[PDB]
Amino acid sequence: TGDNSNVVTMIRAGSYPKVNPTPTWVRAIPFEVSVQSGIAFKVPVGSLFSANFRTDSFTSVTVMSVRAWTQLTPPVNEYSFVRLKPLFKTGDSTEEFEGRASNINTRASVGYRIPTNLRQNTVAADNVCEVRSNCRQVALVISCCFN
Amino acid sequence: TGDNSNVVTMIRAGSYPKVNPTPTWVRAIPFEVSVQSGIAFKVPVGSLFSANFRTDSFTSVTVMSVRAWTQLTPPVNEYSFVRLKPLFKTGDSTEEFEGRASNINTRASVGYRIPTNLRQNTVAADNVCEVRSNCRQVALVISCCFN
Amino acid sequence: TGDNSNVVTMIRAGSYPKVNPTPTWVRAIPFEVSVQSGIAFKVPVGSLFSANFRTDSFTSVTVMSVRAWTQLTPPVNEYSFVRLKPLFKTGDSTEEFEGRASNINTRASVGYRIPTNLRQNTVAADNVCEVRSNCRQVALVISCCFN
Amino acid sequence: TGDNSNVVTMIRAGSYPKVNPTPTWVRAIPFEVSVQSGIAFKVPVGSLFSANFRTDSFTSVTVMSVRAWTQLTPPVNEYSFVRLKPLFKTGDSTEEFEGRASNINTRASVGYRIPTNLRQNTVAADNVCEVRSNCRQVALVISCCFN
Amino acid sequence: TGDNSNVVTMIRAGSYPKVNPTPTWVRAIPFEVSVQSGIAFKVPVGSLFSANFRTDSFTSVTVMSVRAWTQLTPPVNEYSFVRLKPLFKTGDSTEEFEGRASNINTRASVGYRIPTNLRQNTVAADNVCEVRSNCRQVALVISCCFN
Amino acid sequence: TGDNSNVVTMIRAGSYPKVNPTPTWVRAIPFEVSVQSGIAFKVPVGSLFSANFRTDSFTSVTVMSVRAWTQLTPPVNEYSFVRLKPLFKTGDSTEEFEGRASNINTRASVGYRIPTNLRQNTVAADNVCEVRSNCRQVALVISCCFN
Amino acid sequence: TGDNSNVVTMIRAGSYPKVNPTPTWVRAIPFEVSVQSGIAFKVPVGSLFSANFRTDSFTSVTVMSVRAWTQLTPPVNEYSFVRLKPLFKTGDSTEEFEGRASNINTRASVGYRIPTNLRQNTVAADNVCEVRSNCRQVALVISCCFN
RNA sequence: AAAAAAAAAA
RNA sequence: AAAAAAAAAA
RNA sequence: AAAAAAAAAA
RNA sequence: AAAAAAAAAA
RNA sequence: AAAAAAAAAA
RNA sequence: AAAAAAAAAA
RNA sequence: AAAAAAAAAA
RNA sequence: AAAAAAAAAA
RNA sequence: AAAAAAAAAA
RNA sequence: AAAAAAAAAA
RNA sequence: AAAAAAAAAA
RNA sequence: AAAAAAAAAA
RNA sequence: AAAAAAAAAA
RNA sequence: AAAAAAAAAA
Repeated sequence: TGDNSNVVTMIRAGSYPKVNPTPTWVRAIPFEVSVQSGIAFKVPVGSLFSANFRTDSFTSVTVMSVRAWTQLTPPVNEYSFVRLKPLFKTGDSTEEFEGRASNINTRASVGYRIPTNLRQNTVAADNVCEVRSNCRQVALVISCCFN
Repeated sequence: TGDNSNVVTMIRAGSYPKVNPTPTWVRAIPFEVSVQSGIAFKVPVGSLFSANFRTDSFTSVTVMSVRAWTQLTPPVNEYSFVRLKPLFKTGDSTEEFEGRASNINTRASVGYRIPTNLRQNTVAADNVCEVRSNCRQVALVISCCFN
Repeated sequence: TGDNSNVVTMIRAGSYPKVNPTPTWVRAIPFEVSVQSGIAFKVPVGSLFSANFRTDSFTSVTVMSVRAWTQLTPPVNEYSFVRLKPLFKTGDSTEEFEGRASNINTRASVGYRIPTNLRQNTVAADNVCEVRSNCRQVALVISCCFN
Repeated sequence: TGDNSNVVTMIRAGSYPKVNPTPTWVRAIPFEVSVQSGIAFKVPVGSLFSANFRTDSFTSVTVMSVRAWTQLTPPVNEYSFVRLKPLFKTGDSTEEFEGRASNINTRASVGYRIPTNLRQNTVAADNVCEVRSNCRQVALVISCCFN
Repeated sequence: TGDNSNVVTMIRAGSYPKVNPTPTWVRAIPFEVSVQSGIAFKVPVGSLFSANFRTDSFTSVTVMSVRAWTQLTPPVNEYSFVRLKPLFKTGDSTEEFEGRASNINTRASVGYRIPTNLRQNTVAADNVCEVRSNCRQVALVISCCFN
Repeated sequence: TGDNSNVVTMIRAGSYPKVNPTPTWVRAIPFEVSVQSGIAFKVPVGSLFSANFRTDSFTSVTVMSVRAWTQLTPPVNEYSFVRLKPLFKTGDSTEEFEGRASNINTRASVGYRIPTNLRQNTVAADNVCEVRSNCRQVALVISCCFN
Repeated sequence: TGDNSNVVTMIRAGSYPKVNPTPTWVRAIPFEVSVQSGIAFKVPVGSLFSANFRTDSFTSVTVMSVRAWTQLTPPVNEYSFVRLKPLFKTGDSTEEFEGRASNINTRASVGYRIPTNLRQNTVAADNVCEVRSNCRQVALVISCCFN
């Protein structure tokens, strides 16, 4: 009931309720991946299941959106860039969403949203997307629903 | 943005956001304890941290309310009863909140709410409350905030 | 139902209700302490648990406010004064709330309120506050919640 | 003053107030009595004064209402029943308020209210009412004012 | 009364008021801590009591919020980052609030607020939080109430 | 943000703010001075800087108002009286604000306000005012701004 | 013109104005007189002209009202009293306005107002009123217009 | 707030 | 009147 | 309620 | 009329 | 009151 | 929100 | 827009 | 603007 | 503010 | 007209 | 009409 | 709330 | 519907 | 919501 109350008070409990010891969880997971120049890196869904994110008890996840930022400085004379290519078990996309920095000292960023019709579960062996960048590390923040 | 959209679309990401790989979680945890006749059982807070509830990564928890139900049938000729005595590190209470069944085939239940001023963190070695019952098992559902 | 009724009437009782034989109690407890000149006296919480106040069955108490009055006359030529320094298990305060009389024949008084965030339980061995006065006895009235 | 305040604040206390170290207390007292078949049991008021209810410091009580429930199962083939006959020092009543269960596995219950004109004090040696039941134990919940 | 008045004017003083020579004080305290790479640094509450902040007369403090900024440049090729893990005497948290810079020449920052239920006093020997950063110095600004 | 919140939450800190480790402080300082019969006592500003008031870190103060009360009983047959003469570095005043008691057992009191045009800083060697009284001690409460 | 202005500004003065180096002054003059038991004391107007009141440059005064208070304690067992009999150069009054204390430790007081038709000037040799009291000193506060 | 004395004003 | 603790209610 | 000092905010 | 200083007031 | 120059501001 | 290209509609 | 300093005005 | 701490008020 | 996941409610 | 994809905008 | 005791009710 | 029985009423 | 935790937004 | 007991208040 909120408060103003300074002592323990009785709750008039009823019948035993429906319960669930292992619920779902909506999250924004931050992690980094190492990228090599001119080579696409396939980001594994397995990266989302870890004690470091309190998610090692889940075996599936529904990804809703993916955002990426360059995480280290770009090569001399260049502006940072990052590209994302969505991957799906039913058929990979060929879109190459790209963000470029406008100040050499700033991160490049881009993201993409997955439509409802493509929001099925993915497991550790599946891949989320392909990342390309002129920077050696890319930081991702993935919005998803663990279940 | 919701949908009607059937394909992946670009998100115009900005600067890197504030992140947290290990967030807090509000939960209703269900577990059972074995009770002996005429003896109070002290419920340990440690029972709330377990891979069975996806909470083994937490070391502290703020308890908000406790509800209890008898979980096995009572002795012959009796109606089930359950009593709860709140325990606190700064000083134990002597209240004995009690619920009794009105049908011998039904569970007895009772609960108590912890006021805001007493909502500090508790760790595995601390106890939540004392349970007394004429039934050999009591089912608890604890509402709490893992942090 | 109040009355106008002059005879016993039936109550159509239902199921057995939630009960508690040992409830909480909000009180204003009056007691006196002996004080020596130039020496602070630490007021023990144990003073609040006594058959003299019908509170010997409690082992914890949540203090909400403390008010103090000088209880004997001050030394010749002086006006009475009383100072209160709040004490807390998590860290003592250094505030010295003080009241002085404006008529030599009148009591000096002062009090302090404990904020919600500091209203945790205290037990017999804990201290409430430090009292200083030029009078040999101080009368305290403590508002608290026994639980 | 409630709060939002996170520190101790001064109270501008006035004159010494009217006090009372031993106040009255309005309560709902739960206790059980053993009953034999076909014999009325006179419930003593003395049962209300006990350290088990935090009321051993009182010597008088004003009873406002009495509710009773069967507390053990009835004899084979029967439905539980409980009857209450009000007793008063100025003259006993002959009313036999009765409740019967409609499911053999459920408690029978009934109660009666004492009108204002009959609410005088009672002491340990006085009796509250007579209880009759086909069950060996009856649970009573008495609403009263200890003074 | 404000003014327009150019000379001293009389105040019709009444009775001696309630006084307090040592009041509480709400403050925003700025200080820096040295951090080593890959090692968490526990920030002591003792850092808040110092003649440099006019707070050496206090022995307790209630912390309300903590904000941190990187104070020196990050290692070559990296963007600054700072993480804060709240610590509490009743149980430490495992949250790792983190801020990262989006321009290599800019400070990274993050903060956290302590809820009312966890705002108890802390003393010199207690710790406020754990700080982690890729920068050798972190600047903190702590909002608190000295008492 | 106030609350209802029971756990630590993230603050999205921005740029490093303007800070000040040694702020100003508005206060009401209570202290006593010894006075001899028929002799004026010059109250030094130095009395306001002391660890006893948490103000030993300040070297200047702007006085806003001065109130004085007799602090010991007057000579036999007399009513207490107190006079205040304002002093200023740019030129002393010759006003003698005076308060007299109307009951021999009560304190005499008077005060004066300093206008805005005369509110400049004063240091330890400066004097605030001259006090005269038939009582051996005078209690002053000075409202000022330490800076 | 008041201000907000921080520098000296020009005043466009006109013709030389009407001036007066020695103006009138409305005042409340406080002074004490010694009284003997059972003897009336005639208060001289000359008492109002003194360097102690900044009025030694005046030779006349128009008295508007006279208030008197006992200034020392009364004889043992008695309550203080003070009587005032108005005196006038055109004819003395026989009214004996009297005030008595209702607490032995408190001053007795009374006053009288002079009507417009009797407000002519008085000089040093004239008397204001006759004072009678059981106290050895009487304090007067006279409202007048020096001219 | 209203008045009177000294000062000030569009 | 508004709150909190105990009791009571259509 | 209005102000000032310290803190906080959409 | 509005202000400030001294005085006065229901 | 309206303007211009210097200063100041939510 | 308004437009244009591809798709869709009562 | 409001203020202050210098200038200007029916 | 709203709050809290210190100060101030008809 | 509106939504979804976990918690809470008259 | 309303939607979705690509483009455009104060 | 309003109340109290016994009975009755959508 | 409406009724009936016993009681009560301006 | 209102709240709190995680996520999302013009 | 209304009451009573304990506590609190402009």
